[PDB]
Amino acid sequence: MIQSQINRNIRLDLADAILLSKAKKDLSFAEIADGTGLAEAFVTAALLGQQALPADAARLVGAKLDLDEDSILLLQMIPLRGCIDDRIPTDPTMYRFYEMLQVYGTTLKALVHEKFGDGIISAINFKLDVKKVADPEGGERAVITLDGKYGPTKPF
Amino acid sequence: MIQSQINRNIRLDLADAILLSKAKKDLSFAEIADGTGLAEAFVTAALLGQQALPADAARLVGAKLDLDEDSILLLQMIPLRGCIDDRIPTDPTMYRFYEMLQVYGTTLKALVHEKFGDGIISAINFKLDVKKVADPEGGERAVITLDGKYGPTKPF
Amino acid sequence: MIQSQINRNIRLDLADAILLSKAKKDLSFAEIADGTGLAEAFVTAALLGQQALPADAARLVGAKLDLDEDSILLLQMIPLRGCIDDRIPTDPTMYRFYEMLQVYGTTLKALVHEKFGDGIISAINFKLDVKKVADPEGGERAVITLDGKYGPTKPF
Amino acid sequence: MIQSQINRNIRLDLADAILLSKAKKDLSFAEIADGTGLAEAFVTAALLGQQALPADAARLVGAKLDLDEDSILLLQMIPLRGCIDDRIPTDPTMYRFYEMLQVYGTTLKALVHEKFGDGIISAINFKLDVKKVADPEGGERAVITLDGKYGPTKPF
Amino acid sequence: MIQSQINRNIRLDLADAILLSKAKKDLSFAEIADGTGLAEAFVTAALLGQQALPADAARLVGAKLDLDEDSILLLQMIPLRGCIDDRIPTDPTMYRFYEMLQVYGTTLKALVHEKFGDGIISAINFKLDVKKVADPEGGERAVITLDGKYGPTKPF
Amino acid sequence: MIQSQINRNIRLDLADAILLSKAKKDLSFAEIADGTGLAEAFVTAALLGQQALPADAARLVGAKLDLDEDSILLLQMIPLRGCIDDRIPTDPTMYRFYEMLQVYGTTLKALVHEKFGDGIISAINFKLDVKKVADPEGGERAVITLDGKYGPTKPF
Amino acid sequence: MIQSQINRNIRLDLADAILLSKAKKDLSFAEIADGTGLAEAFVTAALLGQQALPADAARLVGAKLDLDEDSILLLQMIPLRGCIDDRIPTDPTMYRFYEMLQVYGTTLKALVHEKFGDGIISAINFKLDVKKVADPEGGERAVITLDGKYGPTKPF
Amino acid sequence: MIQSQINRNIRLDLADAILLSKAKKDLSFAEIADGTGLAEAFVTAALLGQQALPADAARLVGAKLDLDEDSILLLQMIPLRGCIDDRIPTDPTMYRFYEMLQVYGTTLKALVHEKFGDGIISAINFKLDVKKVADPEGGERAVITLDGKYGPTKPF
Amino acid sequence: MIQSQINRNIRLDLADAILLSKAKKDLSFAEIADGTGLAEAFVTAALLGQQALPADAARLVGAKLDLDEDSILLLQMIPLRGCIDDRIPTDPTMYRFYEMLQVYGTTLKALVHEKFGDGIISAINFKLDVKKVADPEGGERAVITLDGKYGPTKPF
Amino acid sequence: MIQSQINRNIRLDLADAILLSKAKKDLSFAEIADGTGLAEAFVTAALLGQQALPADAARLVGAKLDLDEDSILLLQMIPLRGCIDDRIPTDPTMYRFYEMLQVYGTTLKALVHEKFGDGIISAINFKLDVKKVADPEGGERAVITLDGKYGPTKPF
Ligand SMILES: [Cl-]
Ligand SMILES: [Cl-]
Ligand SMILES: [Cl-]
Ligand SMILES: [Cl-]
Ligand SMILES: [Cl-]
Ligand SMILES: [Cl-]
Ligand SMILES: [Cl-]
Ligand SMILES: [Cl-]
Ligand SMILES: [Cl-]
Ligand SMILES: [Cl-]
Repeated sequence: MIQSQINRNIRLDLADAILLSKAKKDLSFAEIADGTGLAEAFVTAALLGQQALPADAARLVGAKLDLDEDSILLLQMIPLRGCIDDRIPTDPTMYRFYEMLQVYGTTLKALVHEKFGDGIISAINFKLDVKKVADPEGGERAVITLDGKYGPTKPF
Repeated sequence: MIQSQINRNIRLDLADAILLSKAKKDLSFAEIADGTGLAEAFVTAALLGQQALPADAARLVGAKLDLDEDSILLLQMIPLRGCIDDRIPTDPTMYRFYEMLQVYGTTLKALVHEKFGDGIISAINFKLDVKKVADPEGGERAVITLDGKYGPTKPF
Repeated sequence: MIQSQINRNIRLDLADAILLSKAKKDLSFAEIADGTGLAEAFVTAALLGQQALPADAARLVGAKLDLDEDSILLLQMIPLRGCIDDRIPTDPTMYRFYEMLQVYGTTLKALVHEKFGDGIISAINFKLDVKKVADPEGGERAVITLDGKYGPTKPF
Repeated sequence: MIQSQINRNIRLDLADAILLSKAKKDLSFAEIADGTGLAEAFVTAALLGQQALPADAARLVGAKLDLDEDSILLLQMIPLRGCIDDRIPTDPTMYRFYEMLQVYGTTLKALVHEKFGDGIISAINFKLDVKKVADPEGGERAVITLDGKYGPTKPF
Repeated sequence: MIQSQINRNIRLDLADAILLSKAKKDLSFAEIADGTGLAEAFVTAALLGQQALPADAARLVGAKLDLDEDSILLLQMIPLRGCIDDRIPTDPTMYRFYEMLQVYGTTLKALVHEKFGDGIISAINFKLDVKKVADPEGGERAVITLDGKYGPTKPF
Repeated sequence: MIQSQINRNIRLDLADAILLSKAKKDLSFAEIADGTGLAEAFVTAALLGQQALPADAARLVGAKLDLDEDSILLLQMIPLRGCIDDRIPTDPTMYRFYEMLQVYGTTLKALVHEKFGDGIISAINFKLDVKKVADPEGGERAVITLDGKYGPTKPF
Repeated sequence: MIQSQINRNIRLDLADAILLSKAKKDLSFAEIADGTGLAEAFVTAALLGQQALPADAARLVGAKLDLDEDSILLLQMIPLRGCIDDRIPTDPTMYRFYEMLQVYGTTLKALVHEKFGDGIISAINFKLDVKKVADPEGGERAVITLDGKYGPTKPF
Repeated sequence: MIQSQINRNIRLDLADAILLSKAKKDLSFAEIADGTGLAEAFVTAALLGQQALPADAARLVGAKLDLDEDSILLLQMIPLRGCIDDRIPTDPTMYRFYEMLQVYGTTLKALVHEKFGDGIISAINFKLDVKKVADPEGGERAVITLDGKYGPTKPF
Repeated sequence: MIQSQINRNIRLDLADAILLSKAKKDLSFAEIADGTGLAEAFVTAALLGQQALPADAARLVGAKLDLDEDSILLLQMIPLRGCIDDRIPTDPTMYRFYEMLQVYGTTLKALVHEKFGDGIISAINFKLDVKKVADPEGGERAVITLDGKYGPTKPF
Repeated sequence: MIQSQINRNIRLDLADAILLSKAKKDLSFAEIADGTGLAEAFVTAALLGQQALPADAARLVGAKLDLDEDSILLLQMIPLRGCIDDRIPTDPTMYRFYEMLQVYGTTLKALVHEKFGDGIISAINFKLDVKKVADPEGGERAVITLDGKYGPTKPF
């Protein structure tokens, strides 16, 4: 039977324990996700309390991190999502993505409406990936792809 | 000589005027950016108060929209950026992008650090584009590409 | 060509002007929406700045309320949605619906996950209606039906 | 003698404990409420700290979830209601209901006034239900009924 | 036909105009409410944007204050209630009532549950009045009576 | 020697403990206050962290509730007052009193100035009481009397 | 007949107008208050919208500043007090007084309780004054005296 | 070597421990400060986490309160100052001082500039004291003296 | 006679007008400050509403910018300082300096106390300068000097 | 393999423990950084939760402060940066730096754009240092150098 959470702190506290174990074993997120059949971004989000893992995935990652049974079960719960402590991130790495919204948010709105119509780009029927690409002028770039279904707003 | 703003309302007010003229002319953002030599997302952001236009681009969009001289000059000013009224968007279209951050912000941090290192993905050495694609299951998807330079944090 | 707004105040100001005209004409929302082929709740939301009217509906309500042509154009624009002044309503009538959320919000979450699965009930592929019904104890009850598409959360 | 709470955290902590036990026993809200005589939405709210259970109902769910005596007594206290952590939900599932208020809040006010009069729809003399119905276009919809008593404001 | 407002500023701007007129004419709230058949507290609230006046009363006070026809019509509209600028009053006079709530809010909850039961004391089926009474130790006291209908929580 | 607190959580945690004991003993606030020689509203406020009890009163209620010595001492400390978790109550019962302020706050100010003059109605030289009265139309009413000293504001 | 305000902006706009006139006439606050029979701090507070001037005082300062009749009448209105734009001052001069509260707030509470008892120091039965004193170490000191009536909190 | 704090909770937790000890020993702030060679307002602020004590004073109050060695050392650390829980005090005694700023803040600014010049009155080169005096009308008054260095603005 | 402001909006509106003039005349801040005797950062801050100009400087910049006489007088007013619209900047340029505080704020505190002692570094007895320096790795660096007086916190 | 944090409280709690050990040992930040090969400002930031230490430095400081192995590993984790408790500092020492931004933020933006162009001064490719100098008038000044890479905003 599906199970769900109502207070994010239980899974965020689990996330912290996970991260300590991960550090102690010197694991990467890529290796934790290996063997689950699920994308790195998805599995990582689950560990960090933002997604639910299927039972087999939860058992796999649970073994890798030496998690107790309650933790493995907690990983299967539908989370109370929301990773940002207090609405606006303080962390520079997280903050840049918020800044992308402060600069381009209305442009995204305008261009969504022009290209698709009234409605939204989904954050649920949605996937994300992060790719590293050499910058021709020197150094490295992140190409982050947000891929969401268009959901139209129609009269009724 | 470069000129900058300190109060977003001057350029946001201009944005409203631009949008009224745009609607009265039945123009698209694509048509407006055509011929400027600049990406639709960049020109649109400028119109909306979030970027500066080079003088030739400002004159051209100003011709297409019948803008007065002060307005064409204002478009060339470096803006006081920040498109969101009060930190968290109320508009569903804009809000979904903020929700992507509430769900995946910590995952983005974790994967940026694993793939690149301690530091940030730049919102300044940065570009974005919105592409409409088919959903294999039916309907349409937005593929929004965020492309930013990795800026490392190294000890001193 | 589709036209969108980025500052809610343009359409909220129009809403105030529409309400003054409506009051002067002693009109109801039911009669305004009559003949548009659209639901009362949708046409009302549009007048109040929260939905876009198709051109024919816009012209029709425009005639009923003696609106100028800038106003009839504005009603066709995709809004910058968000009717609540500052996050939490002050108005008792509006506040009670927010109280429903403070009391039953987590129960809605819990029951949605149990009955449907991980995911959301859409606010976009969505309709609502308000019905007045006798209370068996005397007085009257409102039966407000929220009817939203189940959007499943699917793992990638 | 009736007993009441003043700090939501006591019951919200109990809720988390109840959810862990529920998950360990692989129980549904439907099953837990069965035998209480009370609607699934009401019993669920109680478990989640938002309603009081009568003594016999408290004892029944207590036995089902292996709760201790203090916990069974706490479930009978009139709660300090308010399930939302910090005014605006972060969770996408809960957020959609808040968005419904950002879009339709003023429409609900207007239509309540037109259909009933000056006053409010109650969240306290109130019932909620969640039904799943097939969507004719494919997939599923939630039909959520908010049924509240109309309370008029009349002059004095 | 009933008419309603959605933006408090229209009626609050009217209130300021009413106050200037009232001051120019050196009138009291008592005098203004005389002849309306309505309590001084109710009429005063209406003038200040927090209640609607019936047509006859609107015309009466309108004549007293030399108000125009749009103003008299606006007083008849069901307001978007909420008199406090930004949630917590700054004015010492208004603040003391807020402080009463900070000191006795939980006591009021507890005693209401004890004396009446689970539910609320209505702010809608509600009257209030302000009386001046001599203080036996010297000076004067305000006896402010809040008189609301007990609305019991209805299980389901 | 008088003793005061600076951190509300200490007395609020005690309040939670008092309420558990109270519920275990199935006691009323009326009976707890019996024999203290003090008003139910004052004693209740003390238990809930918002007033200090005189030593004899503290010992009396402490005996009734089986409190330890640290607790009986804490009840005598002048509290760091403020019962509302985060400025605006979430609980419906408490919220109604806040709504009274949102609706009538400026009316209270206006009538206080008219009936008394410039200044305030005291929250300190102050008493309140809650009375249950039959409603002639059926059910019950709460008559809550706020009784405050007028403190004038005069030039210096 | 006493007259009162409910929106601070009316008197704060007047204040700005007063300050412009004052600057154009190169007047001091000391001189504006001379002949009024009222303290400099009181009259200044009134000009700045935080106190009300008696009629004679209003006419006197109004002639000095060349104010119109509506402005002189406004100065006589009981204000909606609250000079700080958004709770915490941004201005360094004003901020220091807020910092004094952040550093010594709990100390003031503690010493007030020790020296006087439970209750408050009045901000209404209150005066203040600002004196310049030479610092023996060089420069100048401000000696700002807050002088308020003790208001005891007693059991009832 | 000087030692400093970065999280106020360490010293505020210590403050609570100090106040419990102080209550158990029935001590006054005056008595605690006696023999330290420091003003009671300074010592009290240190106990409450808002100032640092020199070693000899720290050991002396530590003896009077039976504090352990880590606690005596903590008292010598430069604090992370800020006594107010969440910017605006809820406690009536503390709130009154905030209200003095809401009523007189702009007056203080204006009179500081007129009597001293552009700049600030220091909250650092600063002392304060609380004196109890007789009110000539009956009762008692607090004379609270804020004594700060004038810091002129330095053009460059 | 010294003159001061209480509402930042008066000088910020002047700042916007200044910036339009400056743009139209294609002037730099460097050149506007030339001949005033005041540092570019000081004169710029004045134009932007954060410092006062002496009369000669106000006349000089006034002539350069074609300002009217009221504007020239307003520049001499002691401002109500605070350039950030709503506490946390939205503009990326401004935000980076806030981020420096988010990352290094506690380090600055710690190293100020170790190097100087208990106290503060002044923003009032203060100078600022910005210098462009070649980056040896390519590009340019800003070397920004904050030079403030150390104000010790000593016991009393 | 790099390891990162998502909850600042883990490293901030470690910082508090570090500071206690540092006080007990009577150590300076200068001493602690000695022999790391890293600047005092960088190592201090690390201890305080705002930077990561390389493994060798982590072991060196860990030895000096008697930290356990989990603590030494924690210091090597990439932090969730953000040292300010709630956006605006309460601590006077920290606050002055925020006040530098309230006074000069818009000036910094303006001069950055004039001297460098559209874009930012980096908080990442960044360093800072704090220097103590004599003040010519007596006392001491802090010269704090911010040194950041210019990151241009260019069209695409
Ligand atoms: Cl990825
Ligand atoms: Cl694009
Ligand atoms: Cl409907
Ligand atoms: Cl249901
Ligand atoms: Cl009355
Ligand atoms: Cl009572
Ligand atoms: Cl004075
Ligand atoms: Cl003292
Ligand atoms: Cl410079
Ligand atoms: Cl340094």
